[PDB]
Amino acid sequence: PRVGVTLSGRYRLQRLIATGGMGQVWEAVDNRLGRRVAVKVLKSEFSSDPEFIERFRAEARTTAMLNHPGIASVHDYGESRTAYLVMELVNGEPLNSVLKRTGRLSLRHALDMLEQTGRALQIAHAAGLVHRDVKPGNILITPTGQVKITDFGIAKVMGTAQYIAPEQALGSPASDVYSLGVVGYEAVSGKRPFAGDGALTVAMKHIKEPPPPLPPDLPPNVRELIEITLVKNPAMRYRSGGPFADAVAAVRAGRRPPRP
Amino acid sequence: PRVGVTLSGRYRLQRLIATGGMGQVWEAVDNRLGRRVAVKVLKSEFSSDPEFIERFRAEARTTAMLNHPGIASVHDYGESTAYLVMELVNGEPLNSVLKRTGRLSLRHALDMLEQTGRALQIAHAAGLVHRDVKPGNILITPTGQVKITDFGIAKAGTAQYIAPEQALGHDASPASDVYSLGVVGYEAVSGKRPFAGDGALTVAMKHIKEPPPPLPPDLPPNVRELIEITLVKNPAMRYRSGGPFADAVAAVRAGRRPPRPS
Ligand SMILES: CC(C)CC(CC(C)C)O[C@@H]1O[C@H](CO)[C@@H](O[C@H]2O[C@@H](CO)[C@@H](O)[C@H](O)[C@@H]2O)[C@H](O)[C@H]1O
Ligand SMILES: NS(=O)(=O)c1ccc(-c2ncc(Cl)c(Nc3cc(C4CC4)[nH]n3)n2)s1
Ligand SMILES: NS(=O)(=O)c1ccc(-c2ncc(Cl)c(Nc3cc(C4CC4)[nH]n3)n2)s1
Repeated sequence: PRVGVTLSGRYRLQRLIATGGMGQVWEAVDNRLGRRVAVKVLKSEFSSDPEFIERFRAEARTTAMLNHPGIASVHDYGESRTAYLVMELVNGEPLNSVLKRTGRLSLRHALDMLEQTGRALQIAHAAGLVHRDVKPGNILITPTGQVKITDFGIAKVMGTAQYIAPEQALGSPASDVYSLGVVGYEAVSGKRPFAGDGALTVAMKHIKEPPPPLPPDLPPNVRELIEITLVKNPAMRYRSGGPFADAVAAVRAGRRPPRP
Repeated sequence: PRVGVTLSGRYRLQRLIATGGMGQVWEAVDNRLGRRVAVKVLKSEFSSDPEFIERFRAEARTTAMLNHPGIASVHDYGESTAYLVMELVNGEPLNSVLKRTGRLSLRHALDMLEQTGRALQIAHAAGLVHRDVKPGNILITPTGQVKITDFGIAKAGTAQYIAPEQALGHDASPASDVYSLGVVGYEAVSGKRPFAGDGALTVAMKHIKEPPPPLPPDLPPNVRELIEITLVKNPAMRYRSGGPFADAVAAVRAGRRPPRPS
């Protein structure tokens, strides 16, 4: 769609915020409530296909099950036909753009935003859900330092391949924990663990190859925590975002990260 | 607005949670998103009156304007009778909590006071005054989270918690909400409201002229001071907003004296 488009005679679009996996994120107005909201609309070509509509209907129902200030909230879902998902409008920048300008984040910043993400993901984990795509691009950062987990689009290309779980790369809530570890690694050092020219290389590295060592400037408790999340076996790592967030909180207090 | 009823063919009303002044609070189901929501429906008596319809539309718009975990979120607004789709909170009004407990422990009372201050500061920063802060409007979850509700009489029942200036027909200000919260604070720590009597006029006149009765000597002085400052009759000599109030509570929690309002 374009700027002047009023979805179902209520949601008048304004600015195009981003262009995600299958849908476009839009800055919009609710004519009934008179408030600014974010609207996710399916791309012109995907709006015609029923496999892309039933994948988008799933994102709506999944996100609406979650209630946490660390999860971009869902208000509505409609079809005008253009399938749209009405959400909480967040004044933030993705961790994608943050780490591009800053390289890495300070020990205080990284561990605050890691626990924030774990406490956010545990809400999704306790409901029996798995995000399946935890990456800086799906983590929004407001100027007040608040994390907002977005895009549950594939909840059960090189983008997902850079932080993919080894079991997923082969064919669970431990996977979101794993991915967040890879996210943590990049945020604490300023360079991803597995890196290559292609997507299939980075994904194959995640299975057979062991993660490269972290810089020695990093404390032992932070180093250990990244290594417990980055194990090939999904049993040898934290079964959910919560036990992980609990282990992040220990490293924040000066303590060691526990064994799951 | 009867039980079974499915609003706009989407929101099935299940259980009447509460009955306010303008409308009813219902535990409902969003058949579209497949989630359990709370629906505020206009009382059938007022459902067709234009004065109440505008008052309900304003409440819908005011609440939707606020985004904070300590305030119950707005999802949708419709007219099937007007209805307001909101976040479903598994909580209990401070009203009923205090009826069972009598008085909250200093640790709990100060935690609920801080949370309410922080939540109201969002509305105050937006330039809105709640105008009806009372224990019945403060939801408490089993995890101990405060959820602020009912912006029905908010400006850009009341009697027991009304601010002196608010009783004197003065313009609304965030300091008025600060006073009302101090009345909730006085009640939470002592198990008794400061001003009493049959008839609202007496209670309202007590908020204007009568000084609040002394708090139990069993209480810490840092706590007693915080309540005493918030209950000043002059809003200029009181905490400006929910934020400054919450900061003074944070100082008391840390075992310090509350800072003097700016
Ligand atoms: C303070 C208000 C909201 C009123 C109070 C109700 C009254 C009737 C007793 O609610 C209690 O609040 C405390 C403090 O948050 C909770 O403990 C947890 O507090 C946490 C806060 O840090 C954690 O330490 C831990 O989960 C505690 O158990 C209780 O589970 C909850 O029942
Ligand atoms: N979802 S995505 O495609 O990963 C994605 C990529 C980039 C996104 C982005 N960037 C900047 C801002 Cl200011 C923003 N605001 C939002 C977004 C949302 C929710 C509806 C998705 N609420 N507020 N969003 S969102
Ligand atoms: N708003 S009121 O009339 O003061 C009022 C009095 C009592 C209320 C109450 N009691 C128990 C529960 Cl479990 C509950 N849950 C809610 C309610 C909402 C909607 C209204 C914001 N979300 N979750 N609400 S609400």
